[PDB]
Amino acid sequence: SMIKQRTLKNIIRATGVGLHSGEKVYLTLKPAPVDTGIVFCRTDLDPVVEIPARAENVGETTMSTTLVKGDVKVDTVEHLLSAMAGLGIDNAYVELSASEVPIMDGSAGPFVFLIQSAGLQEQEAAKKFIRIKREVSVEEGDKRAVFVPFDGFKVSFEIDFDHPVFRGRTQQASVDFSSTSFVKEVSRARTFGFMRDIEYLRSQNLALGGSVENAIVVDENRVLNEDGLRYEDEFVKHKILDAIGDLYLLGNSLIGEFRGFKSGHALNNQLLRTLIADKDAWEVVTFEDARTAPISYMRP
Ligand SMILES: COc1ccc(-c2ccn(CC[C@](C)(C(=O)NO)S(C)(=O)=O)c(=O)c2)c(F)c1
Ligand SMILES: COc1ccc(-c2ccn(CC[C@](C)(C(=O)NO)S(C)(=O)=O)c(=O)c2)c(F)c1
Ligand SMILES: [Cl-]
Ligand SMILES: [Zn+2]
Ligand SMILES: [Zn+2]
Repeated sequence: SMIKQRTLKNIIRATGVGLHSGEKVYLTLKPAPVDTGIVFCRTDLDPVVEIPARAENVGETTMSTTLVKGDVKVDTVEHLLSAMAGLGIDNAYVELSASEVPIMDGSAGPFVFLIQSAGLQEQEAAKKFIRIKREVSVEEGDKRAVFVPFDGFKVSFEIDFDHPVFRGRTQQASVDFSSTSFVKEVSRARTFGFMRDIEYLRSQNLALGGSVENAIVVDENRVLNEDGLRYEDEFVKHKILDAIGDLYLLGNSLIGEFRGFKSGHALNNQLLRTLIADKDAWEVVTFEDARTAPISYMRP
């Protein structure tokens, strides 16, 4: 059959804390109708404030991707959006009782598990993809983010940390999702930060909730997490996870390839804004036969 839009089959609930705010937050994922997209809702406010997870609503990009509307914000959407992109969720309401998505274990793993436990539901409408037709590149300083045409979905990333835990390590990775599993090889990669910075970050109301329980905490010459890493290249794989979530602010899955060099949330969003504006570089496509498409999804 055609590749169909997907929503949630059952309501999902999670409790956690914001990485940056440290605030306890209740998260509720609900089914939504066709062509809704992913919409965040601050249900602690009355009336609620609803913010579509779209590039035009990105307001701040310091230490996370932040959605803004009116006077209010939804912080740190990127790991949840990465899970939703990886599983092919088109339509959902994401209710939050506070300004920041819970960090969980620092990865997209817990979201992926909660969603796959509830199950997905295909809907009677064709799933829309954005296909890259022309290269689109943005740079600032030594940072670069590029979309190139590609029959599939592929993400590559390079980091370059002048730090003894990173020098001599795997700081480049490329993941082609026709041959590598998002769930198994990307979703569990945790966020990371540096112990040196924590007093400074907290002085700025950043990382107020961060610890070895929800992040890889890197000290001057060692990783502090006594239980170790999930992947030898967990740092760069997390940057790929971040990129997938930031890219999903396009509002549809991509057919194409992303390459990032020291990119971060700010430049990811500048790439999306440039792509959207460069309309002859992309097109919206659907697939009447899942068998012939360049991307495939597991059963809902
Ligand atoms: C932002 O635009 C995106 C476009 C596509 C994907 C995407 C689509 C499908 N799949 C599943 C592949 C596969 C069944 C799998 O991973 N099973 O576990 S596979 C290796 O068997 O082909 C992915 O992973 C990732 C995405 F994340 C983002
Ligand atoms: C106990 O000392 C700590 C020091 C730092 C952190 C920490 C963790 C994550 N982050 C966000 C990373 C980043 C933007 C991201 O994952 N965004 O989605 S990243 C990898 O792209 O730099 C931070 O800023 C800071 C911590 F928890 C504890
Ligand atoms: Cl052009
Ligand atoms: Zn991250
Ligand atoms: Zn153009």
